[PDB]
Amino acid sequence: LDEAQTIESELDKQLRAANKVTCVLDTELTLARAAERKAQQTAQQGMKEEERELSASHFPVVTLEQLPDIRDLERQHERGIQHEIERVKAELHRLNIELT
Amino acid sequence: LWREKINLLNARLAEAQTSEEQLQSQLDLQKKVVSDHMQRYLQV
Amino acid sequence: LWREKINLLNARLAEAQTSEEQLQSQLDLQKKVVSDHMQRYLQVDSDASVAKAKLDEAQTIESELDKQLRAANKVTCVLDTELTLARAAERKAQQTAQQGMKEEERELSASHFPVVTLEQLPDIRDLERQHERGIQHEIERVKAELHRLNIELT
Repeated sequence: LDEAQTIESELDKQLRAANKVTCVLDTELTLARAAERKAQQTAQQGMKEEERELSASHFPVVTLEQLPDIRDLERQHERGIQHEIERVKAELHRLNIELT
Repeated sequence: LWREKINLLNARLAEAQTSEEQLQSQLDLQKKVVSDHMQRYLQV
Repeated sequence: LWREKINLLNARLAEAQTSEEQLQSQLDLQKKVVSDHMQRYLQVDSDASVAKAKLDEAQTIESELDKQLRAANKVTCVLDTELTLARAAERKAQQTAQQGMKEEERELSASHFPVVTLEQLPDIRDLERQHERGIQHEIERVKAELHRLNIELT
């Protein structure tokens, strides 16, 4: 009877390990939900068809499992656009000086 | 991509929940065995 | 801040473990009724009748305490996940921090640079970009003014 109780406790320990796995997966799901809702409202701002086409033709997208790296794309692409917009503005300033 | 990730995470969680249910079944079986030794002492 | 997170989670997980231990003790006490009602029946409305009647009742009511214990395990799981995340993030944050800055640079920055909180820690790298972008916007504005004044100068 004591041995059977010990085996029952072992099975309860296995059940608790499964519960821990389930809770970890549920927390991963919660993190995914939080990220989705964070990206939700910004996605709902509505866009023109021309802007949508331009973004499609000018910006790539990360895959499903590599989704965490999407923020790297945001950073690098925004930095590159920051650089090139500044370059065109500097050219505009030099040309304005020449025109003056 | 995050909605897709949510779908994938739920699909993965399904296996964990099924494992939990099966371990519950095994725990019930072990409780029944414990109950058999439980009653054996009243039958000797 | 991630070091603070680690140090706080190390104790929050301990509190969760304490709750789990209390619920485990309660479940063991619930089983104790059945375990005692074994030897009561053999060691003697009588005691044997009470043991027989309440043996199954104690086992049946055990479901609630087990459910309470199962619910409490979730706190430990969430706290452990948070502790693992803090462990992962803190080392990278420190190694990036090893780039370093002179003390005078630290005071110069200290003029306006913020102190991020633990609750701000999850979004620390978005508030960072927010502050940096504000600084960049001011830079651009004064730069445009500089260029207008350069037009005047020419």
